[PDB]
Amino acid sequence: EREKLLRLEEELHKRVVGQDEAIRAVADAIRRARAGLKDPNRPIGSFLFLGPTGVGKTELAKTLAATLFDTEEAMIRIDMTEYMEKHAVSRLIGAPPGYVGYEEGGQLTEAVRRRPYSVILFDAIEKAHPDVFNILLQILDDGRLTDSHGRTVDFRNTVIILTSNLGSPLILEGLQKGWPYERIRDEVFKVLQQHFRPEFLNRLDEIVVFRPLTKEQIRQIVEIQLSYLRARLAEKRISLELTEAAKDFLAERGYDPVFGARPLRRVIQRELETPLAQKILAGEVKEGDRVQVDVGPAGLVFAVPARV
Ligand SMILES: Nc1ncnc2c1ncn2[C@@H]1O[C@H](COP(=O)(O)OP(=O)(O)O)[C@@H](O)[C@H]1O
Repeated sequence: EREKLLRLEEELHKRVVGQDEAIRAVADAIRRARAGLKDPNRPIGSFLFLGPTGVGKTELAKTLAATLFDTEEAMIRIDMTEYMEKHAVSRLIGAPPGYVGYEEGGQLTEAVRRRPYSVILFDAIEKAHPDVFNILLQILDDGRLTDSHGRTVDFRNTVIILTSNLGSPLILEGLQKGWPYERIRDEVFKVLQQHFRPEFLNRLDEIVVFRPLTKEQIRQIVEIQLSYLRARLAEKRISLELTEAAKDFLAERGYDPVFGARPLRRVIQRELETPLAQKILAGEVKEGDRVQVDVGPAGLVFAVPARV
């Protein structure tokens, strides 16, 4: 186990590209919980994830779940977009009876109740009703939260990861030489205190900051994401060898500055998977080929080597 903990950044980067500054902070925070220098009555981790969207917030969250608890299923997501009113609370903990399916339970509690070794992701944390924070704050004090039926749900074995892009438009400046390692984590801290109570922020083990990806990185994701496709082709002994520009073509169409790498997968679907099929069906690509994918003025181009 100690081998996993000391090496924690390697095991994480296996799926998460760059963000070393982000990755180090969570791996140091986790090393602190284990080894025993924390309050035991607190979740294994609480982190504020700040940065743009599409740049890996969730990836890390899934990865952290996969590497820390043996699976990406070990991660409960709650979107704070759908919890913005008085009727918010009653979903998270399931606060009837009488009121609809309380006999079902509350989804935060119930999820944590059935799967206590998990990673809980709250997105858009700013959107939540100020009433929701009290609930989340007690979860960080005692590490324990009583549901509506008087079942106390035990969060002490979890990792809580909140996301927001409140600090983003003032992190796109840091990016430009000006501000280096810290100073962004710190100047952004001032904008958070303008939205969040300090009783909440000082429970958070860390506010981690997530820089945008650069065309050399997008490229690296571009590769990882073919994996399934590549695997699936392999069964037919087909290889899929790309070209530098071809990679760049993907990224270009696949990376919205405000929606990060979110689009790319479908992009790959539309620009690469689609035409590929025609050819495979049309017999342009036979079983057992080295496909040479590349760019053109009407999009990607596929060629095969003169057999032999
Ligand atoms: N650092 C990263 N490492 C690997 N893949 C990434 C990274 N950042 C983004 N991606 C890719 O982008 C897609 C969505 O990323 P995601 O974490 O959902 O972004 P966000 O949550 O910020 O919108 C994933 O399918 C993933 O493959």
